[PDB]
Formats: sequence, structure tokens, C-alpha cells
Amino acid sequence: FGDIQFGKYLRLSCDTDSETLYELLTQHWHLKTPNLVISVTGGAK
Repeated sequence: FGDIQFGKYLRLSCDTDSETLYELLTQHWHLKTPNLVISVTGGAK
């Protein structure tokens, strides 16, 4: 748990589900979406 300064981050396991992640991110944190854009890279050193 915790915030970041130099920003809410979280260390999370791969075995967790998806629904209570959505409940955490919508109820505690900000609201929903009409759209959701995904860009995949990551090997771009």
C-alpha cells in the first residue's frame, strides 16, 4: 500500500481476481468509463 512521490501504487499478486479490483478502483478511487484505450509496448528500451 501507499502513495509515491518524486501517485497511488499497489503491489498485487497475479492470482487475484478482476471484480474486486474493479470494486476497489471504482468505489474507493475515481469513477467509471465510457471508453478504455490500451496501448501495448514495453520492450522499447
